[PDB]
Amino acid sequence: SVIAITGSASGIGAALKELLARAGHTVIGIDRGQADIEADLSTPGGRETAVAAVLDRCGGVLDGLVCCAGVNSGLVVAVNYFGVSALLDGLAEALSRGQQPAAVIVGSIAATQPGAAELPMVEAMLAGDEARAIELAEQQGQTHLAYAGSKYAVTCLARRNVVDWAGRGVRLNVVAPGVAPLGRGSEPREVAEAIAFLLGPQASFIHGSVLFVDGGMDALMRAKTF
Amino acid sequence: SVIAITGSASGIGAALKELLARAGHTVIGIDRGQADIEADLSTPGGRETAVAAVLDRCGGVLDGLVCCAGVGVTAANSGLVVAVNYFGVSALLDGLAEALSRGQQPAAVIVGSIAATQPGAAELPMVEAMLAGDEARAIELAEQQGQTHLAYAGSKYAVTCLARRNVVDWAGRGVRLNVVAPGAVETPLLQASKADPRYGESTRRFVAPLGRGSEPREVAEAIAFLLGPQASFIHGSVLFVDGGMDALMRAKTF
Ligand SMILES: NC(=O)C1=CN([C@@H]2O[C@H](COP(=O)(O)OP(=O)(O)OC[C@H]3O[C@@H](n4cnc5c(N)ncnc54)[C@H](O)[C@@H]3O)[C@@H](O)[C@H]2O)C=CC1
Repeated sequence: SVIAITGSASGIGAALKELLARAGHTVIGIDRGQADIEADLSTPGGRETAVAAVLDRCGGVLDGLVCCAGVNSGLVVAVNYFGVSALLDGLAEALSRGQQPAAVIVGSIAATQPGAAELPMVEAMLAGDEARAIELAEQQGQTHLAYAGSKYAVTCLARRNVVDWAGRGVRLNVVAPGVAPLGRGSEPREVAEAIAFLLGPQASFIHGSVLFVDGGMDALMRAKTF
Repeated sequence: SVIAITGSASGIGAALKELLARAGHTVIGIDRGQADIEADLSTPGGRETAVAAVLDRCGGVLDGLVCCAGVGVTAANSGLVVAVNYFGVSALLDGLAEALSRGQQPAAVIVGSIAATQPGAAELPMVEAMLAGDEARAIELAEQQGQTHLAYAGSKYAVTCLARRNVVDWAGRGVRLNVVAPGAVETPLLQASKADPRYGESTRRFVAPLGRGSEPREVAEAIAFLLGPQASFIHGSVLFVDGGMDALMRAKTF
């Protein structure tokens, strides 16, 4: 499979890149630097450039997409929400043309922060109004609030488009990485393994799911919420 | 590794038994019949038999346990639904916890249901009795509630909560425990619901976004993943395997 990965140059994206390469897949890496495709996903121009470059590289046909790129509050909203949505939307056609195509967004357990759902930022993001979402985040003035709000919104975005993606024949799921009950934090490779699972043919009936990979933390803190 | 599977004689459990066996694992099947271990998981006595028999077969060391035995809305009565879907799971987890703790990279999976997310399921009285472990009370409440679908949703809700509530105890034993929550899957259980006078329309009313039901093997693959070392940091999670149904019906819940 030919799989595009944003944030391929560090952390989870880099671990996934390595994992998939070792497993025999072809990886198109997209990141700010040290990548096949170097682009700034915080701007519409960077997103446009990255989408065109991916399409060129894969000949308009793509088997997988993983959005891992993430990071003032305006920048947080621009990268973590709109840098994901522009890439998903820009590459949806190419994915629809691929072989058992699937995509994964790397969310965060911060998406479950109490009150995130009610942040004005969030409505603007889900409406697709970037200028208004950035303005709202900047007047809120807390980067960590923008982080939680963007992760909440991007997780909602995945689920809300479950019908559109099904219609294209492309699965779309979220991985929500996380002391946890398991007594440690995760290695980037462990998150990468969950992503690779969701991308692959073993997950052929999994669509619109949010898979927590957090050593039990969400179960401990939100037992009743599922 | 050595993995016990309740409900191995049919549907999802049968698919998983085949999948694991082909991958080289030793599978210990438990079912009403047509299994290594024949036991009725709807009574304390049957569960006791099953646990003792599993321990004997694995030498008191287990690397995997999958609680897949269950009944749906065409079961005999609401009491039976609770006895099997909740207590047939919990008693096997209780009884085999020590054996699992002794295994290598051990892990367990409960097969839940998207029915767990039915509105109002959380507030069904029978749910409290299940989580308290009071089987006689849960069965009485289930019977009084009057409808197998409520016992089905209640039992699936409760057993999912159980997995999450006990997250720390399982971590302390070094054993991961997760739930798989299927939407419709093209076994004999689904066919029975589809043809039922009372619940058929309900069952056939809406299809998942993927436009089809799951094949049992697709659910088995998700279970096998959660059992294995590539899921080493996944614990207390509920993995929906439903072709988009839950995302469609509860888009903002996670
Ligand atoms: N088929 C579906 O659409 C869905 C199924 N599920 C769950 O998946 C699990 C497996 O169901 P399926 O494979 O579809 O059904 P199935 O009927 O094909 O298999 C269930 C197996 O459990 C065994 N079992 C039932 N009661 C038992 C008892 N008292 N003692 C020992 N074994 C017993 C049965 O004999 C059967 O072999 C069940 O927990 C069910 O609730 C969840 C969502 C959807």
